[PDB]
Amino acid sequence: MCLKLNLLDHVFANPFMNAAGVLCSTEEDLRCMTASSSGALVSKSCTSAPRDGNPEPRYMAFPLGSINSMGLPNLGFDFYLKYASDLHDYSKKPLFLSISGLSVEENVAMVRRLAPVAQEKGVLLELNLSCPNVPGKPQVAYDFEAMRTYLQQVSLAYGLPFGVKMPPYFDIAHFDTAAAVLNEFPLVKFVTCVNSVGNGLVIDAESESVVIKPKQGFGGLGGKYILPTALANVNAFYRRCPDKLVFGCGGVYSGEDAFLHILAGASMVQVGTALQEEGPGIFTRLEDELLEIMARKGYRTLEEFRGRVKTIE
Amino acid sequence: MCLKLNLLDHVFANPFMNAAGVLCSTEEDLRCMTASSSGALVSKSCTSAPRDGNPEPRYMAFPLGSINSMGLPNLGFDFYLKYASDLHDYSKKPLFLSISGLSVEENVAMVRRLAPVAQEKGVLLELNLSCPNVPGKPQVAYDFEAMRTYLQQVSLAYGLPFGVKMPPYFDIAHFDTAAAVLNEFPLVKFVTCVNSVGNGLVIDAESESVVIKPKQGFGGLGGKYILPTALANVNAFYRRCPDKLVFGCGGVYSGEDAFLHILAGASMVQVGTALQEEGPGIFTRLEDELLEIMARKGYRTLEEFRGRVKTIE
Ligand SMILES: Cc1cc2nc3c(=O)[nH]c(=O)nc-3n(C[C@H](O)[C@H](O)[C@H](O)COP(=O)(O)O)c2cc1C
Ligand SMILES: Cc1cc2nc3c(=O)[nH]c(=O)nc-3n(C[C@H](O)[C@H](O)[C@H](O)COP(=O)(O)O)c2cc1C
Ligand SMILES: O=C(O)c1[nH]c(=O)[nH]c(=O)c1CCc1cc2ccccc2c2ccccc12
Ligand SMILES: O=C(O)c1[nH]c(=O)[nH]c(=O)c1CCc1cc2ccccc2c2ccccc12
Repeated sequence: MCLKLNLLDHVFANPFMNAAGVLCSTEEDLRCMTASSSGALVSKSCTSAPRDGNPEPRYMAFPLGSINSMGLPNLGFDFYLKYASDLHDYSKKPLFLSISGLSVEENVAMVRRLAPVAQEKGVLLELNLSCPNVPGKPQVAYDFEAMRTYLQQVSLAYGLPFGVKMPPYFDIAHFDTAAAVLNEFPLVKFVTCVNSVGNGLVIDAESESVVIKPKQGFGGLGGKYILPTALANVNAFYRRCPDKLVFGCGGVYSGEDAFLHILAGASMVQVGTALQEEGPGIFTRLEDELLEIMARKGYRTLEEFRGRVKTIE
Repeated sequence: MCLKLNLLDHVFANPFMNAAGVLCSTEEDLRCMTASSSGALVSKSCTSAPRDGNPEPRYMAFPLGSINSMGLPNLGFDFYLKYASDLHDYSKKPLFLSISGLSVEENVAMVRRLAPVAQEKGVLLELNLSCPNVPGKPQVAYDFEAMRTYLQQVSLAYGLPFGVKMPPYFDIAHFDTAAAVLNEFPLVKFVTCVNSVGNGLVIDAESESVVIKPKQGFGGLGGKYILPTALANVNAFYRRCPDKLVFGCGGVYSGEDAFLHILAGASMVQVGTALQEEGPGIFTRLEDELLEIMARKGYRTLEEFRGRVKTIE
């Protein structure tokens, strides 16, 4: 019985990794994720320049999940590129580097410089599309013309396999259109579904107040709120992108949640809110829990059930 | 202390009602809602002709909420019109009638016939904009040009105050666009936020199967999963539509949840999943619980706190 995966020319001890943004901002964070039982790690989505992010409180968690409007606080691309090129121990596990430029040109400038490091050290790029465009326009992955532009220019500038982090969609016509856009790009080898469910609002009944300060309390939702949304997105893209991998993200707190992701089509399984709340010891628990489900069902490897969710009649 | 209120030229005993589609399809259901302690009731969204809906199982509930792909089973407009015209006891509470025609012409046809019954009896129209659209296109409320057409045509055809049932949005630019469309229509006097969160996917780990039959297991989510999404949509429209009322729907299981809807801006509070699960006795529990929170806080009226959610700094 084993959780090993071999994909994108790397080997992974198990499918678990952090979700971008959680336990991955500082060198300390990245060393901690490297020391953990996770099968891989992803660095915080970065911009060319360092960012302080939004005012606090900007993240809160609760029994059913979390809300955040962090505002992309990060140490800047030069720091993450240095961690990839000089500090990360690739004998421990593979590294993904996520970027989230504020314009197409900013993303192009970073992927041009990542390319040689990607080729020589094997760091893998995750482009965050679930992210700001021009203010007053929807985030980039909700604007399919901007998404196509971004992917064309990054493909040309990078020239190497990469993947994309996608927001959730809610309408079949959107699943169809988004998968079609992605399928125009052969260098997009994985698709991570999903980023946070956007612009939720948590209100505290005692204080009669929202719980985060930015954006009048509005922010992205993660955790138990979003598992069925996450599963739908994973499966929708799994069915529509037969030449790409899908990584699952959203609502994983247990090996059974990871099992459902994998049944939906997930290759790698990322952990955001639950990891923020529990800490990196979650990875040993998730592994043990998933292996237990596999033993009860007689499954020896992940491929025996990945994408094999049954439908009715 | 009572929770009585006046809206849209009608008096309501309390702000609670069923959500369209729950306990309101048959004459029996409508009589049971009328006999309940709810403040109002809404009939099942209807088409011109009766529909059997999708194959079963088509609804499933779980501790965190529900998933459905009912396929609009309903008795047909003629039946709900007859109920509004001849069978509903208006001395007991107000009645809303929900229409969900498959095209703009179908909706125009039903509203021209509804108009004289609305004038004579005071039945209120709720137009469901989660209805079907043209080839390769999203639901109507996710196509702002189709939305504007629908609202232009219904407004012209009906000529009386009405409301609209909206799907959730997840992007601030979308809140801005959708609110601006609605604000073009002075006859749109209430906006109900929100319909189910579209195209989620629930998977049972034991059976490795989806739990509903239609659409490969994909369906709309309600209940606890959707509360912060519903609060966000309520508050976004409350802020952007100052000359309309907002009706809140999504994730109400308790008087505390209702309190949060009202703080966000809700005038009426609709109950879907929790009503399907608990039955019409829920309405006395909700009233008691809301009155108890008001008493502890020192609030004597709903107006004292409606829309008064506090932001940080
Ligand atoms: C505090 C916080 C920061 C985040 N920052 C990023 C980010 O920088 N880049 C990104 O792709 N996703 C970011 N996310 C989204 C997560 O990667 C993930 O998609 C989301 O939280 C859903 O997974 P979960 O339900 O396990 O939380 C962030 C989430 C949280 C909670
Ligand atoms: C079984 C079922 C049938 C529904 N049918 C309709 C409908 O006919 N029209 C409509 O506007 N919304 C309909 N809905 C959506 C609800 O009115 C409501 O917007 C949604 O369930 C979210 O509220 P909740 O969290 O209380 O369930 C239906 C929901 C369920 C669960
Ligand atoms: O940093 C975040 O807020 C964030 N949180 C998530 O849940 N997922 C994400 O992908 C991100 C980053 C995307 C992003 C999200 C933002 C949300 C609210 C306000 C600002 C931003 C922002 C600003 C600059 C660059 C990126 C962002
Ligand atoms: O009847 C529903 O499935 C339904 N469920 C909800 O959660 N909200 C709704 O608004 C509806 C009705 C909207 C709707 C929803 C549908 C979902 C799957 C397949 C068909 C329909 C459909 C067909 C004709 C007219 C309306 C529909």
